[PDB]
Amino acid sequence: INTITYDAGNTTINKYATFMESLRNEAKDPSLQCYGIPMLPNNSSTIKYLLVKLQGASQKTITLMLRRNNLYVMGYSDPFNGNCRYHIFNDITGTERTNVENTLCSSSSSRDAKPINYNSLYSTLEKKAEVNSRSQVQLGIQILSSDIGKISGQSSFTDKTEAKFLLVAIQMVSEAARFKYIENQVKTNFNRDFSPNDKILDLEENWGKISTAIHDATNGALPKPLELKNADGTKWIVLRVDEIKPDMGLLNYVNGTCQTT
Ligand SMILES: *[C@@H]1O[C@H](CO)[C@@H](O)[C@H](O)[C@H]1NC(C)=O
Repeated sequence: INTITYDAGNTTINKYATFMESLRNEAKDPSLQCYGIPMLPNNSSTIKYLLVKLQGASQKTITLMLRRNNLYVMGYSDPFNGNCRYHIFNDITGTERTNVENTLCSSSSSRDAKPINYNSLYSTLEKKAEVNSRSQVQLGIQILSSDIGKISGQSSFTDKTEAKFLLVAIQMVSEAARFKYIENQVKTNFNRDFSPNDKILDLEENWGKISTAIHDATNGALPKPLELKNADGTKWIVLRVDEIKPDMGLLNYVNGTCQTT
């Protein structure tokens, strides 16, 4: 397993761009692409996971563990009282839950559990964060850095604080890797807090559908119109791969053959 590192507390646009490229390159199957967009591996690859080590306020760190097959965050660890403190979502099942603990903490000599007492669905995180929608949760570099400090090394924090941290980190790491559009929103707003627009949220919700549509396209034509949203919330109807391609960073794994270029 490899670790991609990113210091959100002392950074620049160009450093975040490099981080995104590194994350995409570690996540993707080296051999799979459709229409020149790299695709994630199936769930039976030899290297199943990846670590993303984030640094933030007061140089405190959190490590995210991501599944390569779909880039979902499985849990995170923080240095706490000399221990690898591992936090896993409450629906991560049996032996994979064992694997997440062992993967997060392998080089560490001591560990302690602090479970995430909920699952990773956006609806769940929004409920825990006490917001109507993650549209209401500002994103940004400084926010990410500060949120890291509210969790890492802290003996106590509320589920709300955690869920807001997770909304920010999941979108700025996994969703940004999946979507160049979302990466570009971060970079455009690099020096400020921003409210994610309707296109960010819509892309996040439709990644699977988009990945299927692109994979199953013949000579660039999507089998059915894809109903998405523009940045200002208006309806965006996509008919061909080239219309959506510039927004894509990674495709979800989809079995079968596709036009690779
Ligand atoms: C960021 O890091 C650079 C290089 O180590 C350092 O010179 C600078 O003071 C840091 N920025 C701040 C204000 O933390």
